[PDB]
Amino acid sequence: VFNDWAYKTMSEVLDQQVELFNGATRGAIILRSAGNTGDLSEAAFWA
Amino acid sequence: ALSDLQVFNDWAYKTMSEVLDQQVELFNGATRGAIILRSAGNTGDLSEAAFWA
Repeated sequence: VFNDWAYKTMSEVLDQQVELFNGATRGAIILRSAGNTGDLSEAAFWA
Repeated sequence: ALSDLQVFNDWAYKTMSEVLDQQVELFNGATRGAIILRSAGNTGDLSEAAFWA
């Protein structure tokens, strides 16, 4: 029942849903925040 | 006989006017907010408010 706005809230922000991170998709898409040096970050494990 | 009497037909002004045909009670909460009825005034014939694209 919400129609009245504040100022410039009508400014379009996005049309595609992007609420697809971490618990939203049952942990399918992980959005962490950690630094890492260089253009590559590789981890080695036994075959 | 009943013809000898003077029969008076009962009457009454119930003053009970008709209103309308269709139902128009669908505003604000009635339409979950689809149709909004305010009571705001405005100037001219246009009331435009810009916003960022």
